[PDB]
Amino acid sequence: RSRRTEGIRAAYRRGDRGGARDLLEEACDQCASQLEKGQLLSIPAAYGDLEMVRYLLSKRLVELPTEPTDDNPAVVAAYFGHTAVVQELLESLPGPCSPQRLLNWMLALACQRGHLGVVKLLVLTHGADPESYAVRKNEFPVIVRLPLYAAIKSGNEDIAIFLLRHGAYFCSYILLDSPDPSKHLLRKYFIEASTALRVKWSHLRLPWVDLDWLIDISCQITELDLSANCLATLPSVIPWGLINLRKLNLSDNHLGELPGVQSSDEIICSRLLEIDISSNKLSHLPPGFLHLSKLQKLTASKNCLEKLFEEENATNWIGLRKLQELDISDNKLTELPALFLHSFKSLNSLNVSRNNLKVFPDPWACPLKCCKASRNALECLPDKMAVFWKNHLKDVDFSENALKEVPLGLFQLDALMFLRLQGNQLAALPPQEKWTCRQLKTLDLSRNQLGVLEFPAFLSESLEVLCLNDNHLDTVPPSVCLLKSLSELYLGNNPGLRELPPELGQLGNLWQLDTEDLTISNVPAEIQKEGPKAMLSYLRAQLRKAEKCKLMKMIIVGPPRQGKSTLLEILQTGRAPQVVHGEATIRTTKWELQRPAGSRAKVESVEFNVWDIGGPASMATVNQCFFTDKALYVVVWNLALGEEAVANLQFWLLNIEAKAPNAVVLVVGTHLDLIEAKFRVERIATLRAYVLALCRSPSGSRATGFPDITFKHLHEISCKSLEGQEGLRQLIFHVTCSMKDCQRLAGRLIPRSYLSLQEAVLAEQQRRSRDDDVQYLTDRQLEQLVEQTPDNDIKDYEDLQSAISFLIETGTLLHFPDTSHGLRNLYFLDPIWLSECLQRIFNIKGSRSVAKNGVIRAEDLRMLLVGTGFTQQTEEQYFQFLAKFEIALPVANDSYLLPHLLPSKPGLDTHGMRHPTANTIQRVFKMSFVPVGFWQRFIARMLISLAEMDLQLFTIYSFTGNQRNRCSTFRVKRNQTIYWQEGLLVTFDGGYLSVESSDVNWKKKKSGGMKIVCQSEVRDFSAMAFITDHVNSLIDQWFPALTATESDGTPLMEQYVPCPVCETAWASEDVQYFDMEDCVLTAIERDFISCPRHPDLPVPLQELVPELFMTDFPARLFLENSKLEHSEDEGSVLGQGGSGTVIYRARYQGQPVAVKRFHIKKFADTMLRHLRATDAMKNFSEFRQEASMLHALQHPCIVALIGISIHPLCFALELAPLSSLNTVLSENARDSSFIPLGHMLTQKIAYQIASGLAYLHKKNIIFCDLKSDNILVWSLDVKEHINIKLSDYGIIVYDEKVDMFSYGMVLYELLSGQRPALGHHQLQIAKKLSKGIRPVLGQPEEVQFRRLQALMMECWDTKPEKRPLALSVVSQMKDPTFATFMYELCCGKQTAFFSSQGQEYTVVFWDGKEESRNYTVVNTEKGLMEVQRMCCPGMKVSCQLQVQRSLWTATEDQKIYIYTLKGMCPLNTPQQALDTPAVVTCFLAVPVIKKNSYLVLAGLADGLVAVFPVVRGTPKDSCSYLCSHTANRSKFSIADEDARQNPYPVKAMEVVNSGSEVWYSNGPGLLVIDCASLEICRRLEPYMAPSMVTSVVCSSEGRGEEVVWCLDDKANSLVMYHSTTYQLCARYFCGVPSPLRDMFPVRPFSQHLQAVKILAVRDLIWVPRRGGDVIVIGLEKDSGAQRGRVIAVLKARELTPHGVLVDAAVVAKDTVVCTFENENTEWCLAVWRGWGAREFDIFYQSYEELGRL
Ligand SMILES: Nc1nc2c(ncn2[C@@H]2O[C@H](COP(=O)(O)OP(=O)(O)O)[C@@H](O)[C@H]2O)c(=O)[nH]1
Repeated sequence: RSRRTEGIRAAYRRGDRGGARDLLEEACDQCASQLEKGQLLSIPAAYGDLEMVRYLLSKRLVELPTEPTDDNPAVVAAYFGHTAVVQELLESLPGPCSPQRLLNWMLALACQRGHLGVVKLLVLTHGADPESYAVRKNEFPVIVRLPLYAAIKSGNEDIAIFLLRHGAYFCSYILLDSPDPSKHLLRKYFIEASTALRVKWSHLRLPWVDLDWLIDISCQITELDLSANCLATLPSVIPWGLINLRKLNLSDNHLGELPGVQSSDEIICSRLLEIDISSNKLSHLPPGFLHLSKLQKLTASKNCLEKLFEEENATNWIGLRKLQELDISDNKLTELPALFLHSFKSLNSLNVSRNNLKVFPDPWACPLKCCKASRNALECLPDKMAVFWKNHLKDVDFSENALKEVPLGLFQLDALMFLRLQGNQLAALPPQEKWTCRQLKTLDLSRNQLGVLEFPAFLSESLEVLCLNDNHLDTVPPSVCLLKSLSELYLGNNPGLRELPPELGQLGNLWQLDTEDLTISNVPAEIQKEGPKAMLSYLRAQLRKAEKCKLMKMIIVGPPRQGKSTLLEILQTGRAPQVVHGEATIRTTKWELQRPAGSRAKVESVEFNVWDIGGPASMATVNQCFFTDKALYVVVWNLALGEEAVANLQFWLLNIEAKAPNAVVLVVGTHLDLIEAKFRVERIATLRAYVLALCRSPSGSRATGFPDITFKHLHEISCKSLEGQEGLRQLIFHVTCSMKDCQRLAGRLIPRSYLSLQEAVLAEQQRRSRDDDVQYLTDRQLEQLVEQTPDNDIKDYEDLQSAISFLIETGTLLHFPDTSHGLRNLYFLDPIWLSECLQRIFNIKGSRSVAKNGVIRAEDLRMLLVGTGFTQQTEEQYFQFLAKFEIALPVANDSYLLPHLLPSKPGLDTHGMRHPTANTIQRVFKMSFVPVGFWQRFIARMLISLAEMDLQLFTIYSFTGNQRNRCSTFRVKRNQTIYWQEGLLVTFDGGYLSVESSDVNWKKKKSGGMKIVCQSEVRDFSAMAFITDHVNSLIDQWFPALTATESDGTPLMEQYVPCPVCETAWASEDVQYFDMEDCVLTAIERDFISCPRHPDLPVPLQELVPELFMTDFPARLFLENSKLEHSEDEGSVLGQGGSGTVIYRARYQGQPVAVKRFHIKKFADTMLRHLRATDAMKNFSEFRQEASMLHALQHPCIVALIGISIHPLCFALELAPLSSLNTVLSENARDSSFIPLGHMLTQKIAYQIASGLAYLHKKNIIFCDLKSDNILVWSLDVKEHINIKLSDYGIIVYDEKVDMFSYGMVLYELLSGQRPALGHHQLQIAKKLSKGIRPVLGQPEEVQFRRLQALMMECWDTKPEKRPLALSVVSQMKDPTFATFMYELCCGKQTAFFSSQGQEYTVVFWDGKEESRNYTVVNTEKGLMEVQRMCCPGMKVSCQLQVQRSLWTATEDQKIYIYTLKGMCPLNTPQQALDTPAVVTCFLAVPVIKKNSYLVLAGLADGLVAVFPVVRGTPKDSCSYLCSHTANRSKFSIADEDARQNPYPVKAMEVVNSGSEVWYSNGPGLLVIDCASLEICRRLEPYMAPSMVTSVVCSSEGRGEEVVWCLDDKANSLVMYHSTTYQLCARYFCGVPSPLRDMFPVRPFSQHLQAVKILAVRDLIWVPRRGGDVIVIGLEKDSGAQRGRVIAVLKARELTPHGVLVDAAVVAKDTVVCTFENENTEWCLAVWRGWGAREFDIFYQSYEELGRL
């Protein structure tokens, strides 16, 4: 029986796979049992036969037992590493019950074997546990069966570390049994090197650690993160025995205690900055922390602490002075000793929350920014809060404490802006009159027995949230209504609050109300159900004394000559008609209706302002404008014309629906007396239903696009017998009262000011009627009427906007809201005036001497229009009006085109212009009816567009997704045009287009329409797109009725294309046509479409509807779909466009690309087919517009287009490797303060954005959506040319100023690193920004980038006039001065100034005398006067020198006082004092490496040089006095009668040749001293008397050369010597008025130009001047010779107010400072970034190279 198995094994050993297959299948046929089948399955797994495994499991259905035995195929496959077999076997198991037992077995066995791939697949895909035991039933666990232990024991490092990193954890067994490789892995892979190796061993669950594991790297850092484990003790060395630790994370473990140090001298780690010992069992902090003078953060949170420290109240604790943050929350602290909190001085945040604290610690002076003391048992608060923390403490929370009252100081905090006192036993507040907390943004007083509550007035302009819910509040505190800036109020959970006072309606920005458990008597329950917004609106209505307005607007509509005026007459009078009605196009009147008996209406009667609109058919198109939403419409028709009349009604009905979607429409039949009575029941009931059939769906619902007419809205009436007049007016009243906005419209509450404005406007209309004026009310005049209104509550415009809405709804005002160029600034007062003026201008029957083919000269038109105003003062308005209605359009500036004056078809040469060519495309529009004036408007608009395009070839554009459209796709020079009333032929180079009304008769549907034909010899068919956009826009604007179907679904307009194949076959007949819908829908997918007459000869779409295929574009722009790896997966979505498109992450030709794709379909059915076709047409049009726009953009900062494709409809753009600027900026801004991306890089980003905006605006392209989201970052490397590009996708009136505003916003987000967080609701943000609120960025002192801050603040100025243009911004950023000056700091009156090496006293000033002598210390990095006029009595000083820890101070009493830095501020007691033969003028310190000492050379007022040896900052008394005169008489032998022996003061001192020598000044000459022998060795003569060397400077070059620069005080010239050869190499006259690109050779207002000092800044030399202009110079190599040149000229003009430069100095490796003095001896410090050759070079390279693209 078993022999079969052996055979199969033989079949595999011999390689006979086929024999194995057959034998195995036969054995399976015999082996029915599950056990036998599993035994068989073990065989191909043993071989590793993936194929036979698949056959066996797929066909024979062999089960895989989960038993982890030797016979298990999965165990065998894992044993031999056949990973594919492993996954196949595991996949075969059904259900979700993954065999974690078997998986763990395979894991452990593979780990023993080393088949790492099986392990990787087991854990990462199947989740085998790395920490379990692989132990069979009736088997005992051991450690060798644990995965990680065996992995390490096997010696395979890769598998072991993989397990450790992906779930496996250490244990005592690993650490004890195999310590060596364990320590190896720990010391090897978890090292973040930087020595400073930040070793992270957390989350490994180390039971213990040992110094032996990392003491070998205790030189700087052993390890930092030791958290997430069960440590119960630490080595004695951590942290104290480890010198350069900075931040330890010892939290999250069993460290109930810590080791310590016996004394501070044992703390080798004096520079630790952060300690986290949280989530531990600490009862007390170790005392050792109190010795860390450098510690910055300490978070001993989430502990069982009972005391902050042990009671060592005798030790002079020195540490924790600079501790800025202390988190001791989640503890059992009852007392916080005032001792150590007082000891802390830099403390900014005390998180003592969640403790047993009953007495808040005593207050002390320290810069607290927050105090989270919540969840304690505090009884009272400190009373010095407004004394110590007056201007520092911002966030405060003493909520849920044992408080009964608070001191005034709490509410006198000026910096306080978040206060949370909820959950306490507060009964009353301090009086508001003594409050000075003007920055309160949130104040929660909930859960308190307090109820009178009163607030300060200023709180109305600062508060944003207030929460008074759940208090002793039976009445709303009246002061609450005063908080206009409030946004969120909680008044709920107040059962005794039985009213909501009306004054709360004044709360302008309030939108959220907690109305829980409140009964509001004064508000209807319906309003309460509607919600808080309804409540506030109703309360505001109550406040403004709103009246019930019973006036409504109704319009009578219908075909002409149907007795509209008759119907109105019987409705008004209720009698037989009497009036003979005239020719007026419009009549206006008034009518009141009493409520019929039995009425349930809310009013006694209703009032109606009535417009009866009629007139000649020519004005019908314009009359449709008078229709408005929220009005009654009565459509009247003659019953006698029956079906015929009913048909026409659909037209009218659509017109009402297109303009008044919420209109109540009645349909009434007249001439009831003309129908035989006996048949009326049959005749009416039919016709009634018949008209319903013309407006109702087959299901009975409303036909889409039609008004909601129902059975109850129909009525019949007579005029002679007046049958049903009572019924008709009853119906009118019932629907009127039934109509609703929300409440019913009739009698709705209207604010009193609105009604007063209505009466004022009516009075103005009547005045103009009496004065024969023109019914044109401008915004100014409407505002004036508003101002003259008594009881006027309109303060902001939005109130007037709501008022205007009310007036237009009521029928007082007529408005046409077009915002183009201030066109909206008009309102109309009388329909009669408007209609009469329009009719008069229409009726200009100008002869051929007047209208020159439709255009009348401007002066002639002005004269012709005299009769209805048309004075010059109002002229513009009329044209602004007339252009809107398209009655007269500007033509150049020469004439005006009047569309109704187009000539008939002239007998011109249409044949010659026509091209009998094969590049023919034809389209045909079929129209059920032709709207009146359609053709004139269409032809006029298209002619205007052609003229505009002709002008453009020598301005309303857009960018990104928008509803703004422009036919940029048609850029064609126009050669010649023939145009007439019903068509036009327009010819251009290479072809033409033609439109003409045609007798369209497809399928015997003889109706209106047009034929359009396009020819272009180059296959450029943008003309057809032009025609289609004009058609779509015109129909949408002026004739919306045509974008609709009949009630049965028959479309009113269709568009066909004639088949070219059928025409060719014929070339009469109804040539077989394709419906445009199926054309476009098939063009989505296919390339060929089958004609019904030629089912076996499909025709290409490309020669049928080429506009869809972009056949006009260049060939190179097309993509190849086979080369496009497109992915529609959810993870491949890069973003979303503004048009519903999607930006996918794809690859083209292997390069990553962003494909913008259009998704057209939105789920046989004709209606769905039409909807899909329309959507496809829209998406194609937007595709074409976007493609044409993007194709014309070529700039280094605009996302370029790669190519396009049709199947699917999508195109490709270059992809951003680093995503958006928002991404990188957000992730870098978290851990910094300002300029997160760096100085140079941030300047680069700003310049790139400015260049992109300038380029876009130059092309008349407007962005409108400039955000960090749309900016795409490619490289943060400053050396690359391009770093960012502006994209058209993210991840009302617009102009360049809006883009510049958004640019200022982007600049703010760049500098701050935070978004302009004015809120999370956009409406509130917009309201704040419009009203002058802006987000806060720090002062220049902390930004350090002044000039761009100036630009950024200038960008969002409330007035667009002051907002700069993009070009000027680019020009500003061109100059290096834009991004070299950082800021300025004004120090006021002073007496002396001293620089430093940058170690301590970065800058210091001195003032006063004797008792008043004081000093000011300025730190440039923070821009703060860290010491402010600290007293230091004594005699004033001429020079100083600070080195090591000692400051030498040369007083004018010929004495040098040596102080130590260890005295901190009061350096009044000198450590040494040394006499001098004369007052020292200057100092120099030169170290000696061979001696570990320093030499302080003191340059005297006589020219002699004193040598003070110094050892570790300790001066020695063994001075020497090198005599200049001795050196002269000995060597230089200058005659005594020379001026050179005048005892010149020593001005200049510098080290030369790496401190080998010292060079100093002596009159015109220089003297060089040996540093080894101290003998004066050399003299040099750069200048001649009366000159003198004011300074000497030496620095290293990029070539390794060392050279010395020296400046003359008088000649104002700079000379350059070489250090070792001692020859003058260069002479440069510096007093150049305009030193632009000055160049001078180098050998191998008159006071403004005076140089003051020479500064060595990196590899460049900075020469500042009195005039504030500083020149930076370097040198370059040309053909071996050298040449010194100006690299840049800098001058911060904003330093002019601070007078003249008194001096300058280099104060840091990257910073330069200068001091400007005014006439009052008040100084200002102006600081420039310390750029070297590299920084200037890269800045210039960036600007120039971008300029060269
Ligand atoms: N017999 C009869 N004639 C009517 C009825 N309604 C209107 N008319 C006629 O309609 C004419 C007035 O139409 P008209 O006011 O010019 O309509 P308009 O073009 O909208 O102004 C009158 O001469 C009436 O004879 C009706 O119910 N019965």
